[PDB]
Amino acid sequence: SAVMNVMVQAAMKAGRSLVRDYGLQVSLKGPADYVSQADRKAEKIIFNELSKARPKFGFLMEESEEIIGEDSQHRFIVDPLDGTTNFLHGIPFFAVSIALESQGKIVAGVIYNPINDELFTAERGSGAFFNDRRCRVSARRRLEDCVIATGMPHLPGHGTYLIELRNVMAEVSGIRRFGTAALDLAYVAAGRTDGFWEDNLQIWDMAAGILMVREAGGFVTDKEGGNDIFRKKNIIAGNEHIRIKLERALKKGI
Amino acid sequence: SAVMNVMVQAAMKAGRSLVRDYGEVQNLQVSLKGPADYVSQADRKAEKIIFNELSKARPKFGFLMEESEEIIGEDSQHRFIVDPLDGTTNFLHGIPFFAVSIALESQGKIVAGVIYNPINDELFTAERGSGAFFNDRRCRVSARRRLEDCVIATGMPHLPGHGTYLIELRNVMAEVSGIRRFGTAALDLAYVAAGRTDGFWEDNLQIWDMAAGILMVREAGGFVTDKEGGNDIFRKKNIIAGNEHIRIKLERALKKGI
Ligand SMILES: [Mg+2]
Ligand SMILES: [Mg+2]
Ligand SMILES: [Mg+2]
Repeated sequence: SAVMNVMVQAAMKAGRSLVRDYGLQVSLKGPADYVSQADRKAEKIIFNELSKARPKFGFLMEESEEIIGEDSQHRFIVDPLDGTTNFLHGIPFFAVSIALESQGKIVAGVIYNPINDELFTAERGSGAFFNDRRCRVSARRRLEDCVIATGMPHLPGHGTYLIELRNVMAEVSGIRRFGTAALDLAYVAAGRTDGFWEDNLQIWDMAAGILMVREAGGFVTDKEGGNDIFRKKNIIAGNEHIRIKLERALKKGI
Repeated sequence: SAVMNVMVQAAMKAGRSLVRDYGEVQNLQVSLKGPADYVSQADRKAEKIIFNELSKARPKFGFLMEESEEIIGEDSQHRFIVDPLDGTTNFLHGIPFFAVSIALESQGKIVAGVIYNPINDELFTAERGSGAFFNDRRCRVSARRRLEDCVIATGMPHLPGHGTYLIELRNVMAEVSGIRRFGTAALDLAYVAAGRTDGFWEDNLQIWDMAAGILMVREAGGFVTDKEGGNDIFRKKNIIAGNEHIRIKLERALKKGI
């Protein structure tokens, strides 16, 4: 669609800015929670580019106050830099994430890793794509064959998290913690990891990636197996078999 | 030096092979060496390329290579130590964090190291006494002095020692701005050497996983110990790496409650 094209172009322009900045006025928004000039410039670019094409739409953006659109039915949801801490450390693993929400549903999503030039896209009913080729969740059925990605609390819920990690670690070929959220969901949708779980995530961390995984033939629930992801701010994602096995592993001993 | 030049060229040629194979993973024969411990045709071809290049250059040197039997050199005092693919599980899953690692051991000491991530074209090199380099520019460990500012990389057991690991992780997780688990060993050490992470710890690593990386971190102004703070790394098969401040605070955090 035209709107997907506009989203893709905004993400890639912001991504090129991030790549220039990668090769900065940092501040703390909260404990271990960073924002830099790179995030701010990416978000300006995305706001300006999307505005030129769909001036009627609303904007929910990580780094600035929400903008209400003239068209009450549509808003872009923007993470201008998923993996800020990675970026600031020179860890070449981070992404731009843009979703479109129409009448309370996520209908388009773009996640772009500009370091590796990896473009993940999905529209409601279109399937997931990686660099213009269809992609799907992995077909693994046993946890012992799987690599599972995770997000960790650092510097609330550490004890519960460590129970979950214990249960999953005992059963899988690998755990990964890359430091992103959107890109981790894209990696599940593209079959690069077999599943993902995390808590304390914002709407912009997850919106594009939830759609991606679902369009890729996978399943996404909150940590309780329900569909209250944005309110609960937690997630389990994977193919039908792995998602349920993860949900079971996560609850053992809780 | 001549020998670093040869090592770099071997690593980069292997790296080119790996990038080629990375585009066609499903056509690679893959076997288990142990629970969750994979080797593929890509590892073996990388190793072939490295052996073919290095042995041409130094035919009397020994080779200690992950995927094949050790070759005792006719020169008893020198051997290459090779991990032809650091991050095999990542590689097989299409995850872009993996590296080739080559070190040179002379008279029991590691004297040169190359770690190359061919996806991102990241070349880390060091020779004993001469400092660490990242893509032809000097690099160095980070300047961070407090855990709360740090990102610490870790390696896990998966599919012995899980409980002890979870104590260590609990202790570090409570103190830092971030934990990372990338799925490599050599490349993690290179990231500490270049100041991209602030520290690293892991157990059950082999000589080829760490030889080049230990030199890298030391030449980058950092410090590397076993988990008890000594220098028995290859025997104990464990490691803590970081700048002087962070490595000691990690060692203390790892022992709390044990
Ligand atoms: Mg962000
Ligand atoms: Mg956030
Ligand atoms: Mg290997």
